[PDB]
Amino acid sequence: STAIVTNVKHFGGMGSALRLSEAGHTVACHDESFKQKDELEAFAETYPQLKPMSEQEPAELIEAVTSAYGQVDVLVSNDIFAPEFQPIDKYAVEDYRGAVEALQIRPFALVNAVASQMKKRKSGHIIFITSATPFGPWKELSTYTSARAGACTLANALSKELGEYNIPVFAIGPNYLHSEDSPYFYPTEPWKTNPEHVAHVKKVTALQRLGTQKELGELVAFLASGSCDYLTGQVFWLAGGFPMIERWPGMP
Amino acid sequence: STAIVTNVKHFGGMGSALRLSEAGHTVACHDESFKQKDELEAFAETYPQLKPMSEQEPAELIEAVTSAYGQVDVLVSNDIFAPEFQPIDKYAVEDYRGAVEALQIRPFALVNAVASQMKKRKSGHIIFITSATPFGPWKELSTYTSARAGACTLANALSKELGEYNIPVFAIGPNYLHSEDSPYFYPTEPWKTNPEHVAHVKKVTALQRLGTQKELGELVAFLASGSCDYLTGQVFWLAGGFPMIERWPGMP
Amino acid sequence: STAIVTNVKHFGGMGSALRLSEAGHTVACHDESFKQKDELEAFAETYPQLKPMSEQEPAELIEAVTSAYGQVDVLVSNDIFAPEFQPIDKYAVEDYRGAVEALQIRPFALVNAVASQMKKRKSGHIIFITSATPFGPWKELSTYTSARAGACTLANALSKELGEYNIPVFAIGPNYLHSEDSPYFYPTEPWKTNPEHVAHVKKVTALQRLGTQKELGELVAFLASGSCDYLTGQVFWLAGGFPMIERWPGMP
Amino acid sequence: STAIVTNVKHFGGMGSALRLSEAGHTVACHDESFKQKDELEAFAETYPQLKPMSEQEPAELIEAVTSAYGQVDVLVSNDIFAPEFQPIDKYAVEDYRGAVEALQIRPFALVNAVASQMKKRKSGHIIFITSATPFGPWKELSTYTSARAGACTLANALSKELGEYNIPVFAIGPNYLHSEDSPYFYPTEPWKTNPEHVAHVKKVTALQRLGTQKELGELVAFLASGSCDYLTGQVFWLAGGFPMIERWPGMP
Ligand SMILES: c1ccc([C@@H]2CO2)cc1
Ligand SMILES: c1ccc([C@@H]2CO2)cc1
Ligand SMILES: c1ccc([C@@H]2CO2)cc1
Ligand SMILES: c1ccc([C@@H]2CO2)cc1
Ligand SMILES: [Cl-]
Ligand SMILES: [Cl-]
Ligand SMILES: [Cl-]
Ligand SMILES: [Cl-]
Repeated sequence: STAIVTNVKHFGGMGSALRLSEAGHTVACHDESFKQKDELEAFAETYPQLKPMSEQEPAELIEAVTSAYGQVDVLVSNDIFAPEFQPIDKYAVEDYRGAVEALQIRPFALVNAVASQMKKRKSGHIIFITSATPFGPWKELSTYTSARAGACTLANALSKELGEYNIPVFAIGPNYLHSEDSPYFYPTEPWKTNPEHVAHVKKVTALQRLGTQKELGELVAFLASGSCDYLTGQVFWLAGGFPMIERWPGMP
Repeated sequence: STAIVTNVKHFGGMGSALRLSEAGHTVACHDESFKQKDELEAFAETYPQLKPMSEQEPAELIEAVTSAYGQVDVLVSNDIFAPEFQPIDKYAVEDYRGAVEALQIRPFALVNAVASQMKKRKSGHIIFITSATPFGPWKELSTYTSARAGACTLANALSKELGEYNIPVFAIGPNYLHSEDSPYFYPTEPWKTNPEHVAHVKKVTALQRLGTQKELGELVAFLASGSCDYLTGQVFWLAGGFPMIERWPGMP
Repeated sequence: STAIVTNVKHFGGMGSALRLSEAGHTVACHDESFKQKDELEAFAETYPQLKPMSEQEPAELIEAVTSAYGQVDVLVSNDIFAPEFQPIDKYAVEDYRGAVEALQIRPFALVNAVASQMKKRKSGHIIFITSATPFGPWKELSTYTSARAGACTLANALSKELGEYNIPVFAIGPNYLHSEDSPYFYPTEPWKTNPEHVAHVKKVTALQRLGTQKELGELVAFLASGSCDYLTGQVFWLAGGFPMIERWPGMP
Repeated sequence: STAIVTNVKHFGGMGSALRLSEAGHTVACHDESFKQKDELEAFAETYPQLKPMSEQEPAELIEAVTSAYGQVDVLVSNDIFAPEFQPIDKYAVEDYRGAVEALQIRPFALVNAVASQMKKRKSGHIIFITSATPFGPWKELSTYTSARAGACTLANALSKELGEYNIPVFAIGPNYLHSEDSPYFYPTEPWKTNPEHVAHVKKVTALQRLGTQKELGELVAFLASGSCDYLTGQVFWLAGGFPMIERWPGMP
């Protein structure tokens, strides 16, 4: 079928797009860099199996894909945002508006555009790549963290109205997901090379390692395959058992 | 100590103000209607034990109460919004921004304004009046429900950084809370008068009744008293057992 | 690899066994009816791709499958119990012990038996089939519901220590899962035939239908494939959107 | 009114009994040591405001108090158990049966005995002192941790059926609660004296300190006062913001 994967170059985009592609889906890909013809084409050249789009806005995109490839059957809103860690009083109120717009508004807009067609054919799948930070908050990241929670809940609420139209909605909240070259949010350097970061990951996750893109993709391809729609409304914590709680003094 | 209760005429406003005032607090009150001196003075006249302020913006309000009454020890962000129920595709993206602006950005702006003074004294209490809908989502209220979840998570995330300064932070998510003459969100008419509504409330809640403003007020006063700061980060579901799940055919 | 599916004739048993077998696994199956050679051989004859065992106790079973098929890589603790709905005061304390013995002690006994061999190879997968009732409790089913919550938490707690040995642990809490000829817990009669029951299911679930054994089987096979071990600790709610919350009077 | 507080000498018993007493309640107290006349009397001597009972079993106790003081209006099942930290394969299946019996069966039995009288007068309050470990599991404590979760869920499920009879049920799950002289589970020595333990607590809780008995008591007296019954079914995490998640390398 036809699927859309946003910000394909960062976070969980590549594992998603690629695995969905492997699963024989037509995968239209969105990303900021697809504004410049050089970047888009460089992309379509390197990945002949992915269909990169230039459209940037939600509605514009949905339409581009609907026309170009018939319709949108799967939506993987892979949302990102570059947050600053800061005491609440040191943030600017616009620093929160940025986070909310990038992590909550964007996916809402996306579902607000493709929603009618899926409901009309009574079929489709919706997936949000959010974050596992709401499950175990770090201090001084209130903006990013709270916005992610809104997205998780958005997904669950939507599963309630779209179930009637046979449309599953899921939220996958990762943490410590190897983003490889992308800086969102766990690039090979330093997470896989610098001893300190390697030891941190080792300590805070139960599996003692970063999550791989293939694992994320396998989940997305599985959910979008229609093999287990009864899971609609589920928030998946892709965080290798994180967080590992520190134990009492004297314990290994 | 000095407390601030926003949108005092609606939602949890009166219960919070009155019970906080009966506890001994100096309660500065905010509300949109107070932009008019006629309203502010009428309110002031009916409630001599409350201090209605005309300030509307976060920074201005905190500063105004800090001047008049020395400081702000307790902040009760009684946030409200009038959402429409609607299929995700029938909403306008602006209908989500609006909801997020009033239910998330607003409480964030207020804490972002009072946070520094509390951290300096290393004392204070922050309480968000959110909603219990995230716990049991209804279909077609995706903007208002997810916005509330952002607020709850904001409170918990904030509890992590402010705890170092001995500042508790809580979220009280109500549902079926009698708002008396206020339309936010369960006014006496028709919730305590109309048989259809009375029946509904009787079915969906365990205690089979609306919550009272006195219960919400007691909880707010208790949390801000310092009797139990160890609860910091807690999300309180004030909904009398809601949601009661419908049982199998043949059962009473 | 070798998998063990308990109580294979009931609950999630068949879906798990069949789909696990279609994936390539050697599926040793347990069941109470297999204490009788007549039953074990009849089952063996109908399902030549399944390996029905007669062992009943945890230690004996793990040992028996370890001998016959080399080892145990995947454990699917498909636990069942026939609880009565009743006011807490109408239950007998023994009615809780019984429930806890079959829904908690049993899965614990099994993992306690296979844990060492998996930790030595540093490979394996543990999956508990629990229940989604903890998420949306019904009144008068306090023994069965709380026992299931113990099972879920057991799975997550176990995911923390076993992750170091590269052993994922999951819990799949189903609800409204078609159990076909099995009485545990939604048999074809009357759940797919009686209009009263068909209506109920249509109201309380988002997808408005029973879950299928194929969906539960797909999920079990996916989790045990190694495609996404980073999900370790996850509690999967397999209930098609349940619980759908009853809306305000006047709404459709 | 008349209230019962079990294991009054350990965990949250003293803060509960005493504060309830201060609140002008007749407080019958249970404890193992109240088997020997020497211990009971020593207790009744030291605390003339508390009424210690010798009865040990649930039913025997409820009856003793009902007769002696008219009826039981408040039940505070303060449950304890001395667990061993151990890899799952190193536990004995009876080590789990112990935990379950002490942490799940006991409170169930207690509510199973006093339940009918509360439902008949359509009034009463039920409180479980459980544990916050299910919210943030440590590795190798699967027994204690999973059983606590069962108790938390028991409480929530009971809130559903007893709400109809106007009986609130709550669960208070502490962690790092100063148990003073009692070894259950954070005695002054070493938690308040040995630098290592003091630094641990400082690190894993947001408030950076143990929770006090007075805080626990204030909550119990507040819930049992009938000031906020609309909170029925709530699980209160009394853990000063625990757990504090470890942040990225380089961060303070
Ligand atoms: C900062 C940004 C993003 C994360 C992971 C995806 O949530 C963690 C810290
Ligand atoms: C609509 C708006 C608000 C509510 C209660 C407070 O959350 C319910 C329906
Ligand atoms: C009774 C027993 C079991 C269920 C489903 C599996 O949890 C529902 C009612
Ligand atoms: C062991 C036993 C009890 C605890 C606290 C109360 O839960 C922690 C470790
Ligand atoms: Cl991540
Ligand atoms: Cl409300
Ligand atoms: Cl089921
Ligand atoms: Cl504790």
